[PDB]
Amino acid sequence: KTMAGDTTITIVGNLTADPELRFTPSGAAVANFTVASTPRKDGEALFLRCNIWREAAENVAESLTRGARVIVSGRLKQRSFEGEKRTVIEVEVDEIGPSLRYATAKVNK
Amino acid sequence: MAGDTTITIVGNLTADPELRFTPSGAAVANFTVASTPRIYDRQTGEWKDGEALFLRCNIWREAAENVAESLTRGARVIVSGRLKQRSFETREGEKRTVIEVEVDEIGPSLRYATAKVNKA
Amino acid sequence: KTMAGDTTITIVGNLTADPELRFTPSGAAVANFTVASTPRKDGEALFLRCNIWREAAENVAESLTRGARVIVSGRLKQRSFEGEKRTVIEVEVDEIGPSLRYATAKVNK
Amino acid sequence: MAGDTTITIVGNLTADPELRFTPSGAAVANFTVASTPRIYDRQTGEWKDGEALFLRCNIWREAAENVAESLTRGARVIVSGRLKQRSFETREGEKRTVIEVEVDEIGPSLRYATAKVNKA
Repeated sequence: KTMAGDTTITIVGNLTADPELRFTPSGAAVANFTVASTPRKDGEALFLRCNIWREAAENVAESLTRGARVIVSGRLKQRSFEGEKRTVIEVEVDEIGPSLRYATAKVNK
Repeated sequence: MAGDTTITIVGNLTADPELRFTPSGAAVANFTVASTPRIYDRQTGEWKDGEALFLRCNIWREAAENVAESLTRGARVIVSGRLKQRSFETREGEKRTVIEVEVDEIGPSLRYATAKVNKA
Repeated sequence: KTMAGDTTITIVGNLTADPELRFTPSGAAVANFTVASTPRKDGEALFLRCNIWREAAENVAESLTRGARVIVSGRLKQRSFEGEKRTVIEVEVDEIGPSLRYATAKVNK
Repeated sequence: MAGDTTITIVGNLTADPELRFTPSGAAVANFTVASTPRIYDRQTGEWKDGEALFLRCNIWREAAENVAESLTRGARVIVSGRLKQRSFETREGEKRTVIEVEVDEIGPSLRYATAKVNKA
């Protein structure tokens, strides 16, 4: 079994940069990216750092680039960093796709 | 609006999205997302496929066209939208109500696929 | 383990009626109620039938009455009923509480 | 607004909500929800307590007063709101950003408790 009583969210916004793909010592892929979601004039931007693993990480790195409008479903995680001792909220991604609101997409596989 | 009930659903399209036009000439696409959950069996110690949930979705205008061009039967999608109840005739003098998703955003999941995004 | 890839939602609205409490042959409590959520003039009402089990069911039946503003977190389930053969969307409740938006509450236990 | 990121969190208050007033005389209450998830261990075949997530929450006006009167340290709550980023001074010339929940609705969970609702 996985987990229960975790805190899920869905964020829609734009990648701040190309996803960063790396491999662990074991050859597991991991991709990191930040989703910037701007409410609305425009409001202040929410920046959520995201992590995704394995085959989905490769698919992300192959498919998406800086500025891509994405829809991301995942679970909030806290990482403790740095100053006096601080925590930052990140997103462990369960699913991501490029939004079709202002774009079309050639889907393969 | 305020006080909308939002939902995120992940699953596979049951069929190619059906694209139609309203009297106003507005595009509208309709499709069903089949969400299969996974159940852990304690006994066997293995995950199994649970019972799919089927939600009918409506999307409008340019997004409708984008979906109808991009997505096909069986595509794995991620859908964010709002649950909306509507009632319909049925002929024998009884209204049936249905709960549908009015889609705000949809995209193909990259869990098992790649996509080439054509930002219009 | 529980489940994964289930479809969760949060609904805020008002109970249409007092919760209905019953006991199964085994003495397990079950409560059923409907949450009516009205968007906005006012929009058209969404009615979601809800189920909750065991001690939380008793707490619900003791605490809440018709018209109560509630916040309900749970998972969508489909039940097949009746006509030709139809399905209805229901909510298997994970947590519920009375909203404090227009009310206060004496909480005990 | 449109394009807000909403969240539902369930957990326990870390302390009594702190109630304060703005220069406008608007009430504001601040509190932290500690959400403990549960982890299934395959090996042992038992659930354990996972690692709590701590989200700082802000609520305003009458709801702030309602919370400050009704809820205490350790209360199990269900919170629906919007994630909001804000930045703050810190003195040594570096701004820190924090992600907080702007609360739309909160209520005490009835999982382990009863409540007597006083609809004002």
